[PDB]
Amino acid sequence: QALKKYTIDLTERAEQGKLDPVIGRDEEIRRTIQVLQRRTKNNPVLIGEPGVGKTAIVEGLAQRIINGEVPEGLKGRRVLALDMGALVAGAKYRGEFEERLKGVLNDLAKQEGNVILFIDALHTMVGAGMDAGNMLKPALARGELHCVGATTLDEYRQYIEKDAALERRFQKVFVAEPSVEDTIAILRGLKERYELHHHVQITDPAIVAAATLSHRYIADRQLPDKAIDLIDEAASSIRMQIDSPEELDRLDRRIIQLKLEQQALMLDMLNEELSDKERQYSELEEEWKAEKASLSGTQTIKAELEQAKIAIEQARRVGDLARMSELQYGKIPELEKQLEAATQLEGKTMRLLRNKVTDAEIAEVLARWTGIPVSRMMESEREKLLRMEQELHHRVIGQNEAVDAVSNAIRRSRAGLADPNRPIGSFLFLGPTGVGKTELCKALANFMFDSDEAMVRIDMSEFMEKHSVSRLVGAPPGYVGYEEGGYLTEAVRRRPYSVILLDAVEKAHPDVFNILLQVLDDGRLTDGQGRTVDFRNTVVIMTSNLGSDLIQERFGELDYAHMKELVLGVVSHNFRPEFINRIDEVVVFHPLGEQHIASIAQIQLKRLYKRLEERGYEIHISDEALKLLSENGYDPVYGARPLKRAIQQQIENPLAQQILSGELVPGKVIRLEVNEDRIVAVQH
Amino acid sequence: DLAKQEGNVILFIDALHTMVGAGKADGAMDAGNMLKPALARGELHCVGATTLDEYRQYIEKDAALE
Ligand SMILES: Nc1ncnc2c1ncn2[C@@H]1O[C@H](COP(=O)(O)OP(=O)(O)OP(O)(O)=S)[C@@H](O)[C@H]1O
Ligand SMILES: Nc1ncnc2c1ncn2[C@@H]1O[C@H](COP(=O)(O)OP(=O)(O)OP(O)(O)=S)[C@@H](O)[C@H]1O
Repeated sequence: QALKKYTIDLTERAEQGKLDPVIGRDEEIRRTIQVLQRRTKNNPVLIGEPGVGKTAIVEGLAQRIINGEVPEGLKGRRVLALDMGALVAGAKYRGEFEERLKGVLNDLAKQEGNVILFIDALHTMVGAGMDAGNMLKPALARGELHCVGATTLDEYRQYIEKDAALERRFQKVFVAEPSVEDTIAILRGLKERYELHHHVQITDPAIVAAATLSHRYIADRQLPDKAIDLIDEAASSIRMQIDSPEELDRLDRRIIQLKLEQQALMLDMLNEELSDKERQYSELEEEWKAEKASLSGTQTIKAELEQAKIAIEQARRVGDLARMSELQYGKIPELEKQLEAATQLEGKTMRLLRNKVTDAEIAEVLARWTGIPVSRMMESEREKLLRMEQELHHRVIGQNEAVDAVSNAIRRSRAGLADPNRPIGSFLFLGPTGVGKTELCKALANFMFDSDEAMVRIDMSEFMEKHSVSRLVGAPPGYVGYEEGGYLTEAVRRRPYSVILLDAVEKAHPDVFNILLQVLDDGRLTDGQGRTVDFRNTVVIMTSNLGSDLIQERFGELDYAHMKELVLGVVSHNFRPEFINRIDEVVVFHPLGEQHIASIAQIQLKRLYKRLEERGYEIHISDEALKLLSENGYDPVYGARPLKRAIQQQIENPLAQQILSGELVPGKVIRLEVNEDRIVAVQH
Repeated sequence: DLAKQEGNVILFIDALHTMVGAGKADGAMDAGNMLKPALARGELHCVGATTLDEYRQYIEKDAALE
């Protein structure tokens, strides 16, 4: 007829066990059971942030009607979830949709209030072509319909609160978003379910670490949805790593390599080596099959354990006498003890291993969701990270205080000791020009992301007027670029782990520094469209040169800390104490000596050799040429750039002059031997 | 016809940004309100292929399918 075609039951799917065990939520289940049992305004709608399981509340309502802990007025009801899909999908002719909706309402009236209708996404139903606003409002008025709604907080503002005559036939059953602890409980029930499904065993410290790390690092979505996502995705990872091994991959590639080599050689010895490696391959393959058979038997017996539990729940509802004692005291202790025998057998035989989900796989799925390096240290990465100063002294020579403070900050983030209310670090680099602020920050991005300018580099010398804050926040509502956010918040909400480099910060008007007060205090920055962005995982590096005369005047015969004190007073004269209180540590650079410039000359000549060698020419140098480049490139007030433009002149002008001249032959060695006063190439 | 395959078919939508609001008219279901149930229960194995700025424009304007 009508209530068979277009509606989907929940009480059948709560009876055949197809729905999930819904834990918690007894306050909101009780409030929905209240709102259903009134005389007017009888229809509730569930309104909450998207993800907290409004549909899960109604599925749990069906499970409590079946289990019968409801009051007597709703015992024996039927919950029919409504499908707009088929209803709209059949109506080719005019009025057929209203005919079908009228037929469904007549059969609802004929079922005489015994049916609780569940329309999820009610804002979809409100527009259907009168259509559905003017047709259910009779049954929404006279209390003969017991519709239950479920909608987002967003679409309840638009598609319902537009019209008050449809708005006040409903109730804001405001589903709260659960805290950490209720998320833990929900994950325990669904641990039971997903261990049935993905053939695994979820350790309970992985549940509490999944709850905490889902609350801390993902900030897009809403609990308890993200925690079930991390648990289910890590269980998927473990099922995949079981399903594949890698040792047999090495052995198969080795035996096919030696097989091709032996077939090419047909001294031998490789028949013997191939036979030994194929015996090793067959033994490991049989061990692989034995472990797969063991896990197969264990998960089939656990599935039979759950089928016994569903059958004993059938016996708890129905009430058979000997079936209760039979199922319980026969099936449960023997199956649980040979389950534990199979579990310790897998603890004996899993070598080749992992069939359980600890915290580490949760951390790996979290580090591949967002990008924050949460995971435990594989030893390539840990020895990579202990050599952090050794990784930065190949693109920054000198400047040890900087590399110390920076490497300290990165190490404090990767261990765990960081403060989750701040970014990792927030450095205010000072010092006169051409000593390596900007290349230190590019050295960080080259370490961390394996690319030089793969980082969010904001030029703070565009913000010389007050109205250009809005380039980085974005546009307030009802203006031009409101559809397109900022530049800072968008490119961080994409990739939460980056290095935001504020280029030469002292030029801007002080308002952008007020924006930075928000950022460096609490990692949040509400952009144009009214949403926060989690900056708790970046390294907001800000450069400057506010103490050039002071540092170039007194870095001699003054230690590091007192220099920091005196330049700290100078920056206090240029900034408000709000902003420089927020800073992690102002580190101070210093102008370069002669040997530092010699090393910089060596580095720049290395990249010049790189350029001309990928061109195809090969160049050696005399040490006297390097000494002339060191002596001409030295001056304090302009930093390490007179070295680069002296190199530019005294090599790149005559050398490019002669390479374009058709003179210098490819392949031969271009020797940069000095003249009496200059540097020139020769060819022999 | 994907339910009659029993999880055998990986459905590939290209331009997932397009799908939100495909058919919105006077009497419509918007094509996101017919895949929100089927995607909600995991019965469909859809694979999305969208841009990044099309993702800011089209899907995150609609959190229930985000
Ligand atoms: N308290 C809970 N107990 C058990 N499972 C829950 C709970 N909260 C959420 N879930 C699970 O979360 C998943 C989706 O929950 P839903 O409430 O259906 O999401 P939703 O409310 O439909 O969000 P939208 O905006 O409607 S898509 C299902 O797997 C539920 O079982
Ligand atoms: N300590 C250094 N080690 C290596 N290269 C350096 C060093 N200092 C400067 N350079 C070179 O000089 C350029 C970087 O100069 P920077 O010091 O970054 O200028 P800056 O730090 O922004 O100071 P200002 O604000 O520009 S005056 C690049 O070409 C580098 O190769």
